[PDB]
Amino acid sequence: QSGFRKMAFPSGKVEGCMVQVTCGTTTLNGLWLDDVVYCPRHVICTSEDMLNPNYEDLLIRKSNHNFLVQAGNVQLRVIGHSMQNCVLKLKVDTANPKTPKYKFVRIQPGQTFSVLACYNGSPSGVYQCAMRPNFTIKGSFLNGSSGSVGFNIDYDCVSFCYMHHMELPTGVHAGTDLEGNFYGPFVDRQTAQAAGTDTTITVNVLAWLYAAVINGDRWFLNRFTTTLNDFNLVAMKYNYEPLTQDHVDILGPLSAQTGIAVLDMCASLKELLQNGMNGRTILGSALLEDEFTPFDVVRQCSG
Amino acid sequence: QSGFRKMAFPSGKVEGCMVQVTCGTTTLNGLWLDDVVYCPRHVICTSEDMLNPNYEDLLIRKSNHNFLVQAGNVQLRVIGHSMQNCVLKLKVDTANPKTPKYKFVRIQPGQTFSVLACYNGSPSGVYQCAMRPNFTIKGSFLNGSSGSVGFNIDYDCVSFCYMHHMELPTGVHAGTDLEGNFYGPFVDRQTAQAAGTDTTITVNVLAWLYAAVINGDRWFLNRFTTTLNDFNLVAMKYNYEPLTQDHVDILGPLSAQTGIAVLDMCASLKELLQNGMNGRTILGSALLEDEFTPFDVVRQCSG
Ligand SMILES: *C(=N)[C@H](C[C@@H]1CCNC1=O)NC(=O)[C@@H]1[C@@H]2[C@H](CN1C(=O)[C@@H](NC(=O)C(F)(F)F)C(C)(C)C)C2(C)C
Ligand SMILES: *C(=N)[C@H](C[C@@H]1CCNC1=O)NC(=O)[C@@H]1[C@@H]2[C@H](CN1C(=O)[C@@H](NC(=O)C(F)(F)F)C(C)(C)C)C2(C)C
Repeated sequence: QSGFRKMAFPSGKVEGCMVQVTCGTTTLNGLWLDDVVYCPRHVICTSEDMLNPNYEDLLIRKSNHNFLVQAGNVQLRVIGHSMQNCVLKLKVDTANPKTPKYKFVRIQPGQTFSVLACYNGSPSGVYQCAMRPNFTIKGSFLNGSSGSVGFNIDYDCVSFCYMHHMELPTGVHAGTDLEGNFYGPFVDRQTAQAAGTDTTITVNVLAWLYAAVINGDRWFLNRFTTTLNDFNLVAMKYNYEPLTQDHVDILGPLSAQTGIAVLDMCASLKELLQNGMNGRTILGSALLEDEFTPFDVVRQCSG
Repeated sequence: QSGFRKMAFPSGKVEGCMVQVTCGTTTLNGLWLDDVVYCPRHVICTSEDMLNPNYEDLLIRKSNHNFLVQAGNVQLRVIGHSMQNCVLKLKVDTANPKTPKYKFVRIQPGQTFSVLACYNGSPSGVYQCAMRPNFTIKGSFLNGSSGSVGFNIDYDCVSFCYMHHMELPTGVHAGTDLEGNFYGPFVDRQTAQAAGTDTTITVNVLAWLYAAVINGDRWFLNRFTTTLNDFNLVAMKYNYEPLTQDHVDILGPLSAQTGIAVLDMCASLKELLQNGMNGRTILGSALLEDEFTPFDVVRQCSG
């Protein structure tokens, strides 16, 4: 409302990195940077292996010739392979001439990133996601989507933070950083696993209330202030993450761009949690939105 | 197969086309396809020209060298110019080597597309939009955003459908097709203009209810049916667009897939409007979503 919506990074730099990886009858997406392809290690599994894989043993059994990597029409010859945690690394005969400036970063719950959904190494769609407090993401992922990556771009530098591995029974998604470390208490085995009970990202809700004010949505503002302690007692009651002093400092700018003190805005949110929204919406939403970071609000508004 | 998200097309093919166009102190974006840069003609207005510009009189006073066109840090030499409706076409000395397979299409209200928001010829972010029934879009556009484009990329062809020109007093946006013809009764003049009252895109709400069913949710169905006439008589009391026999025909495939007759889903929507969601959500929304088309739903849930 008044010009504020979920925005993904332009995906071009990542599009030029997606490849298809095939091991026997198992196909998924790979990330091609320089002369290495990164993909989920579960590509080395047949359907039955996935039910209870011995990744050490399945990798000893494989050779370079067991991996087919396709970049558009061109087969890349695999000349080496290794595992790092839950990602397979395939050394190829050819460095990606579209490799962007990049790094691998591991993000914290509450942080947002752009997902390039891919199938058969072909980019399909882009959308914004937040790492939930329970380490899941609310993605849109079908069969063959594994190896799709999540990223942020700063100037010309792509920061890769997510590689897609699996779908939990609630329909939410679990994955790794690009070093193959899982976000959350999940394993790359087709076995009964479940998302923990989710919590709301308090600092992101406050950020979005700041976005509402900057966009002229002020009905929820009030004369009242509060303390972290009273507010955190409300937060806890309503399955909201504790608000930390560090969260307040991060919101500092917006507290000035709007001249409303975080603990002043905390009074609005407490009131909204206690008394609800009263038929009114905020930036077009009837729900309190927690998938915009303070950075995201500034990026989109002040940017 | 439970996750559903507003998903944009991967933007790489359009990113390679975005340039900066400057005339005097006025800078905005251009679309560089082969040896032509397409941009809003209002780049040739000064501060003084905004209320009642005569574009024919402003343009005839310009030389090729008055147009500064920048592709990254490379200056493109303008060797020609013409005006077509509200678009300027700048002939440059260099065909864009990144030109994708493209066409120009004029869309109807209800149609969706991806927007690549740009500033100074630099892509900023990508989001999904729909042409509203009142010929506006609910975009997120700031100063310098004019000449940002809307597109689809069904089947490796980029279809350019929108070029951004202006913001209306309610915060909605107005622009042209790539032939420079405005969507709606708008003019590229800082004259008192206002969006017509807007309506909800009924065929799209129904598509998204079909999406909810495909992804395993049916709580909102009921034992009733409706005539098309009775559906429209109720829906228009909630500011919904009339549903046409064309709309019913368009929903046929989604009807067939789910086993829910179009007019039975219509009966469900009539009850949804009457009752609200009673604390429930549909694909994570507390509101009825109208910016997914029947075609978008088949894209994301299947192909
Ligand atoms: C990668 N190509 C897919 C992506 C999945 C498929 C549908 N939606 C997605 O996001 N990854 C998998 O199929 C992984 C893979 C085996 C099983 N699996 C799952 O995602 C399964 N989920 C789980 O087993 C659970 F619940 F533990 F998360 C499935 C039931 C097929 C959705 C491996 C190795 C974990
Ligand atoms: C292109 N760079 C901008 C994009 C605008 C700026 C703010 N948000 C946007 O979408 N285009 C313009 O500034 C156009 C341009 C003169 C004025 N204008 C407007 O968008 C203005 N609005 C209108 O005149 C109105 F209400 F009629 F739509 C403005 C008040 C600056 C928002 C011209 C030639 C229309």
